[PDB]
Formats: sequence, C-alpha cells, structure tokens
Amino acid sequence: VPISFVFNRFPRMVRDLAKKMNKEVNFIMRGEDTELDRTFVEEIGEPLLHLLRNAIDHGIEPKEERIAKGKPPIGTLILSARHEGNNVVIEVEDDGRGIDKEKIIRKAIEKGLIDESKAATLSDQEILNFLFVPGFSVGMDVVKNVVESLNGSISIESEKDKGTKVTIRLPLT
Ligand SMILES: Nc1ncc2ccc(-c3cnn[nH]3)cc2n1
Repeated sequence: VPISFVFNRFPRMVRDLAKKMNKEVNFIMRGEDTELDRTFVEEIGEPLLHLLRNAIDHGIEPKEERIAKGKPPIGTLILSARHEGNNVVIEVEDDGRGIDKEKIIRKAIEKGLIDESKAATLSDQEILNFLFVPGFSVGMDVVKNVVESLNGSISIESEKDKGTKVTIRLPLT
C-alpha cells in the first residue's frame, strides 16, 4: 500500500511532541504516495516514530538556542520515501544540533568497547554505529532490530551543529 497509511499518523505526533517540549518544528513529508508491501507498512511506523522523536527531542534546538547559534529560528524535520531500484529508501532528516561523536567515543571507551589507541582512525560510520549497540548510553538498537526483521538496513549521517539524517533501506519483498 501507499506509505501515507503510516506517514499520515505523524503530523499529529510531531505537533504534540513539539508542543510538549515548547519547540517549533517545520515538519515536511515527501514521497507519501510511495507504495510498499503490507508487511513493511504494518511494521515500519514504530521505528520511524522513534527517529522522529529523537529529532524533536535531541536534535532540533530551542528557538532561542538556534538564534544564539545564528541558525534559522524554526527547526526543520523532513520525512521522505522514494524508490531506488529494487529498494525503498526512507529518510528522517533534521537540521538540529547533530550527534556528538566525541561524546560517543568517550562513552565507548568508558564502556570498554574500544581502546583509546584505536579512536583516532575510527570511521564516521563506525562511530555512529555504536548507537545501535544494545544499552549504549527503548534505544536505537530496537530501531535497527525492526529494520533487520524486514531484511532492511539503516545508517546515520550527522555533523555537529548541522543536523542528522537517518536512512532506512527496505527490499521489494
Ligand atoms: N536526530 C538526532 N539528533 C540528535 C541526536 C543526539 C543523540 C541521539 C542518541 C544518543 N543515543 N541514542 N541516540 C540521537 C539523536 N538523533
């Protein structure tokens, strides 16, 4: 079916959470007519909701902070779907504060997941993928678990003060 069956739930959720946290969010949905198999439609809402909540809570900064940082005052959250060959690609993008990669590394060292000696040459993907480790810092492990139950993949791109883009890829069947 069309992914609108999932996406149409989100403006109310986004608006309620933004209100609760006294933030202003410009929420844009694209590609809502993208069709995919019912099994995906039935399961993908929960992970997407988690990612949207992360963007509103942890990503987009309060207006006053954005102004102080010389950013546009209202944060933008874009949820998109598209076909790419045999895959459907779903992206959740915010222009908030980004994920703090140094914080991740420090936590990974604390937890014994990496030796300090290996931190300097870690790739960006290797750093951000620590967020999918169970217990790391209801977590992102559960997002990845659902995506993988759908034979999908997930990746994160993020830069300090720029924002965060989470990409889910799903197969045709
Ligand atoms: N969209 C967005 N923006 C900033 C974030 C900051 C931290 C986290 C996170 C930490 N531990 N698990 N997730 C997720 C974020 N997601």
